[PDB]
Amino acid sequence: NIGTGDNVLHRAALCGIIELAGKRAKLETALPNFQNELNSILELNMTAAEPTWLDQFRDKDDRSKPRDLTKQPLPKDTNWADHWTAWAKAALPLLNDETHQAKLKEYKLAGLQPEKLERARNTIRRLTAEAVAKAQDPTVAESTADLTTEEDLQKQINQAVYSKDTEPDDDFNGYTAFEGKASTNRQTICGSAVAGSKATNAMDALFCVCADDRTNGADAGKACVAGTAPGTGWNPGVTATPTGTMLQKVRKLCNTHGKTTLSAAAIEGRLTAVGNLLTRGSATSILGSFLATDCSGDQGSGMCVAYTEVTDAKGTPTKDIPWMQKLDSVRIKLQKHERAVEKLGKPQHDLKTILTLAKDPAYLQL
Amino acid sequence: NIGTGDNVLHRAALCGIIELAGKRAKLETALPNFQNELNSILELNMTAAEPTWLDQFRDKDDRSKPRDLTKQPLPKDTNWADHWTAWAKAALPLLNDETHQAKLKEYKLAGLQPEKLERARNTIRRLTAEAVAKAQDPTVAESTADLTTEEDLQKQINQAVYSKDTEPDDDFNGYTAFEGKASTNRQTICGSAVAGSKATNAMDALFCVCADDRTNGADAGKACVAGTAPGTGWNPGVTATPTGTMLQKVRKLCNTHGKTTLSAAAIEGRLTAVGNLLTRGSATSILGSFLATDCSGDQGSGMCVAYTEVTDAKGTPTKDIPWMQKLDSVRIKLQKHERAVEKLGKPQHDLKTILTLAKDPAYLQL
Amino acid sequence: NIGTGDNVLHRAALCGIIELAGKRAKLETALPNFQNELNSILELNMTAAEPTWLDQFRDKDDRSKPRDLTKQPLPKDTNWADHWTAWAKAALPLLNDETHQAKLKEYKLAGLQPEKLERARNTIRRLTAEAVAKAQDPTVAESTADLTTEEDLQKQINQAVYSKDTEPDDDFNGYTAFEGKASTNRQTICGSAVAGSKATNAMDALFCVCADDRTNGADAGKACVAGTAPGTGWNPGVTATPTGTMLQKVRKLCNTHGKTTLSAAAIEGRLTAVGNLLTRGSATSILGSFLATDCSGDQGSGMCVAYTEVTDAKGTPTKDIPWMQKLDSVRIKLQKHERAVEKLGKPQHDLKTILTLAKDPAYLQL
Ligand SMILES: *[C@@H]1O[C@H](CO)[C@@H](O[C@@H]2O[C@H](CO)[C@@H](O[C@@H]3O[C@H](CO[C@H]4O[C@H](CO)[C@@H](O)[C@H](O)[C@@H]4O)[C@@H](O)[C@H](O[C@H]4O[C@H](CO)[C@@H](O)[C@H](O)[C@@H]4O[C@H]4O[C@H](CO)[C@@H](O)[C@H](O)[C@@H]4O)[C@@H]3O)[C@H](O)[C@H]2NC(C)=O)[C@H](O)[C@H]1NC(C)=O
Ligand SMILES: *[C@@H]1O[C@H](CO)[C@@H](O[C@@H]2O[C@H](CO)[C@@H](O[C@@H]3O[C@H](CO[C@H]4O[C@H](CO)[C@@H](O)[C@H](O)[C@@H]4O)[C@@H](O)[C@H](O[C@H]4O[C@H](CO)[C@@H](O)[C@H](O)[C@@H]4O[C@H]4O[C@H](CO)[C@@H](O)[C@H](O)[C@@H]4O)[C@@H]3O)[C@H](O)[C@H]2NC(C)=O)[C@H](O)[C@H]1NC(C)=O
Ligand SMILES: *[C@@H]1O[C@H](CO)[C@@H](O[C@@H]2O[C@H](CO)[C@@H](O[C@@H]3O[C@H](CO[C@H]4O[C@H](CO)[C@@H](O)[C@H](O)[C@@H]4O)[C@@H](O)[C@H](O[C@H]4O[C@H](CO)[C@@H](O)[C@H](O)[C@@H]4O[C@H]4O[C@H](CO)[C@@H](O)[C@H](O)[C@@H]4O)[C@@H]3O)[C@H](O)[C@H]2NC(C)=O)[C@H](O)[C@H]1NC(C)=O
Ligand SMILES: *[C@H]1O[C@H](CO)[C@@H](O)[C@H](O)[C@H]1O
Ligand SMILES: *[C@H]1O[C@H](CO)[C@@H](O)[C@H](O)[C@H]1O
Ligand SMILES: *[C@H]1O[C@H](CO)[C@@H](O)[C@H](O)[C@H]1O
Repeated sequence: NIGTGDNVLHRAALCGIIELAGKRAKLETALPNFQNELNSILELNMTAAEPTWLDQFRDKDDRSKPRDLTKQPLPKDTNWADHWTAWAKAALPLLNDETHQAKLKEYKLAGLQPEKLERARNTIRRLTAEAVAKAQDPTVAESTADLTTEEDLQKQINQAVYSKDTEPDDDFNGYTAFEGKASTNRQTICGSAVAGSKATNAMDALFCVCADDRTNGADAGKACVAGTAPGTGWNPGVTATPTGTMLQKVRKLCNTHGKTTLSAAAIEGRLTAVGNLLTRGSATSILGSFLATDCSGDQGSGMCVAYTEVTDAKGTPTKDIPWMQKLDSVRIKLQKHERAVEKLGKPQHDLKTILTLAKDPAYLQL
Repeated sequence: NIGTGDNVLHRAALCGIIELAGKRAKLETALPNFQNELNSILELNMTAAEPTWLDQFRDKDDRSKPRDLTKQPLPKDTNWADHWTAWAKAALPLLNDETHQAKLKEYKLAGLQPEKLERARNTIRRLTAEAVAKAQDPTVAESTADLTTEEDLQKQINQAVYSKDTEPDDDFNGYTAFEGKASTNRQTICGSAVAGSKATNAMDALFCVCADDRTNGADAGKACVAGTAPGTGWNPGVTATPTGTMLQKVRKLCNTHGKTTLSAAAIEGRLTAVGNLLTRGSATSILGSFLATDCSGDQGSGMCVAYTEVTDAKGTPTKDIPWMQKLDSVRIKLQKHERAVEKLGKPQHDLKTILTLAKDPAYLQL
Repeated sequence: NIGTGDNVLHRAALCGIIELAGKRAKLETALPNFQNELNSILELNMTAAEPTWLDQFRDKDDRSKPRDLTKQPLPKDTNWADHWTAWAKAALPLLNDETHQAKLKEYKLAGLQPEKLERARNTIRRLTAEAVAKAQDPTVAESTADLTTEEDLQKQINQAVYSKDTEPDDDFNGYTAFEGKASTNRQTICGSAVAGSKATNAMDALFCVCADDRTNGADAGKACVAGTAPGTGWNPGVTATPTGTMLQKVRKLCNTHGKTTLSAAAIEGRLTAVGNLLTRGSATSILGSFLATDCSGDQGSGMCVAYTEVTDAKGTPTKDIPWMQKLDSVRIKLQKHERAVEKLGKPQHDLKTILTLAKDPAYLQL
């Protein structure tokens, strides 16, 4: 008969999912953001430019103000319209002569007399072109496109766990278990050797695996605990949908008190830990202790949840069980984010190198 | 006594191995293949070369055909024999004047008058040398040598699972369990507190852990299932070797219906999940539920497989249990492939950068 | 009642921790050490330098000996004191004329007449500055600072497992279980539904989960084994602290015979495998099979260890359970080491590229 602790294995696997939800899943990768360095190189290039070049960025009446493109259109016989936004950004602080002199000092160009500035300028223009080619590389934008957001990933995880964008509070306000489709009795709600459950997410699966009910507190209702049953008071033969208080008495078996470092490997391990616990039969697969007939919560029956989507003849969880597919999508997105973070560290180092060289007066003359 | 579901833990661990076999393990890493970019840079270098240089690649009678190295030997006083294959490859389409002009346009060199082409040529020759130095780096060939193939990895995984290069079909055609050495009774086949099993791979270990037999369908034979026993009909006291139909009734408990993304971490976790389930005793270690004496399939004995290779005094699975060592070899190969993929993305980005610069007419003049 | 094999799940999880200790955890990452290449580039730069430059590194009396900085101070009107150590290192072998000629040959500079050496020198000085900028990048020292040592990581792991810098020998010499605080009886030592254990590390937790004692050899004392109980002889109602012989009879259930490749993912998986096995109650969480009251080792009570630090209302193991926090610290340090190894492969490849170019006579003239 099913008794105390018989579902500890399954509880652990499902809580490894639950604990990811809320805002607890964290992208601690940070990001290689090299825009600061690129902007500095472009500003250094403008600072070293011939004064008639910086003069193109000035208003013809107030030389301290930026050129307006209606008042002074960019000549059609140039490619200046393709490059103006970045040029004007680099020029804007330099329109102030005192700021231009301050930047000349910041970039180690203020000791240069005209012919020596001309020489350095050639090297700076070359380094600047190389910086743009490295940082504007379509592959850089490719990696940047594969960068995910903690908010987006957290939303998808809460969809897998709760079918909501956010984790329900401790009263489960706004949440209805089994999407309002619970009926009849525990075995109808949780499934059997022939029928699937009414669960659509990981939380409600955990509830079927771990909740006690009115009839099994002395025996099977202790399957996920030690000494004392959860005490849900669930009476599904009379009132099929458990209340929020009931759900929380099961969720509190899981660690909602810490954080998890999001990595594809971590998600993969957690999904496999559930997926291979599914006991594949002819018509359903069962998660949880099962002895006979159905997941009715009786000690001679089962404390479990059943799925028709995978059996001993078909189906993989990450494709065919919706909540698990949703979580596998997070693993996929994380793998791409991880590859992008690695790739983007290269232009970051390269831009730092170029800025070091561009600020080295001896190299520029060389 | 051993009964329904008592081996779910062990089944899950072993199915995490089985599911890797067949063609289901996938190298989704793809590869940084930068040959296209290197070839383009070399062709651009040849396109910009002085016409007497491209003329070295022509047949002396038909200037549209490539030079034959018997007819017109490469002068011994040059190093041209060290470089000819790559040069001739770059020159071949350019021997056609219309194609040479088309390539001049493709690479943004067709607007250049002779003295301006000479200037650009100097920069192109420098960028081309840098491209070769980055992409021919012995460390690039080092990483390329550490690139593995999905086919090779899949073969090794099937060796660990089945002792075959490929996964047996659903009738297990061509396969003999226990390599033909099964004899006597279940406990001789599967092992005991004193003797190791006759299994040599992961499939036949799973069979010992999970198969029902003629004597235990009502009790221990349900150790890996829910309601209904596998129904192998195995009668090892009479006919020791199980048939292919019998083997499949156990393999279908595992997910052979999806795919797994090959990573060293994923293999490592799956091996550890088996290895630390081995219950280490004085003379053998046991995988599966064991109560007394041996792995005979009796509910008072064990549903299990035994190994002499590791005990409470010696042995690590990834070195001393052959099937597990074979799988650990895949983890090792995957770790190197992963490091190589990371390293090779650097020359890929660098070559894209160089091609961007080489096609920028303003940079070339700079 | 708790009987044979009921704690195999928990044993496996805890042995996945124990097996990391000793010297068995291995940083097989190796390291990108590019100092050899940087030193060679700096020596090549000095080899190609004008002879009056190399003469600055000579003693004024014995031209074969290095300049002494008291005898011949570095002029205050230069920045030579900022660069001398690396310059003198590059110059030292070259003070010997025969060695200078040998290095000229090694670096492919010995065929160069004076005007051709002048041309090559310009390129070498430029490549050398680029090498320093790439390898002296503050981000390189940042990554190098995030490089961990196998010795440091191994020490922290032994602290989590044993509260010692090193793994106790097979007699547990120098080690006292429960830090000398064991008293009264097994349930006082190991904890209950209301009180935490006296364990302070992972080894002593494993002992509470897996040791037999004088009263349970026929039943609960077989929870972590197959046929034969560990045979500790522990009599905690009389002598509370187990002896070293007793401890070893439990540790030998774990794999202390192999090695583990240190990775953050591997540590993360092993911690989660323990943490989510903790059965969270109102006042304690329990690791191990528990039926009633306490972890007394009785078959009707529990074979387990209890923690007050996490419950169904608070606490995450990697922050609030000291031994687990200590191991989580290793995961954190490993993640940074892994990111640093990846980042540092970039300057390594770049320096190899530069050395290839600097040794290419045709490129230098270009
Ligand atoms: C770092 O800082 C440097 C400055 O130090 C900055 O350099 C500037 O780069 C831009 C972009 O490369 C240069 O833009 C060119 O500007 C010339 C000059 O235009 C003025 O003068 C002409 C002649 O008197 C006037 O006609 C014109 O109205 C302007 O007043 C333009 O002539 C260039 O346009 C031609 O080339 C483009 C390609 O680059 C074509 O797209 C365009 O259609 C033009 O081509 C036509 O003329 C060609 C003649 O040879 C002909 O071959 C074509 O077929 C076609 O008919 C171009 O816009 C600008 O001069 C640079 N500034 C200086 C002072 O040198 C860098 O941009 C900066 N780096 C970064 C990364 O920001
Ligand atoms: C990008 O595109 C460029 C072209 O724009 C291309 O450049 C070519 O590079 C190759 C390889 O560096 C150059 O090859 C050299 O060719 C000369 C010329 O040979 C002809 O003319 C001589 C003189 O009349 C004849 O004797 C000869 O038979 C040929 O007709 C050779 O002289 C060079 O060989 C010497 O140097 C080699 C080292 O590079 C030695 O290995 C070789 O033994 C030779 O050395 C001898 O002479 C030296 C004299 O100084 C002496 O010092 C040595 O001790 C020894 O006695 C060499 O083969 C070729 O000229 C370039 N082409 C042009 C038009 O400039 C790039 O290769 C391409 N980039 C890439 C990456 O593909
Ligand atoms: C690869 O190999 C090359 C050699 O091939 C090597 O190059 C050497 O680099 C160093 C560092 O850049 C150069 O150091 C400079 O040396 C000059 C020369 O000093 C002598 O001669 C002067 C004049 O007769 C004497 O006064 C002096 O006592 C020495 O005898 C110094 O003048 C330089 O110092 C000035 O510039 C520094 C900035 O680099 C300032 O920090 C310093 O205060 C000095 O500035 C003063 O003078 C300036 C005059 O223009 C003025 O503008 C300032 O405001 C200030 O008043 C400097 O120390 C050395 O010359 C190079 N060697 C050669 C032969 O060219 C590379 O270092 C090597 N690469 C690597 C990576 O190792
Ligand atoms: C589960 O199985 C038991 C035993 O057959 C049965 O009594 C229950 O009614 C069923 O739900
Ligand atoms: C396994 O153990 C049981 C109980 O001792 C025994 O009856 C069987 O014969 C043996 O194979
Ligand atoms: C553990 O629980 C059993 C059953 O109530 C009790 O008999 C023991 O004394 C206790 O330690």
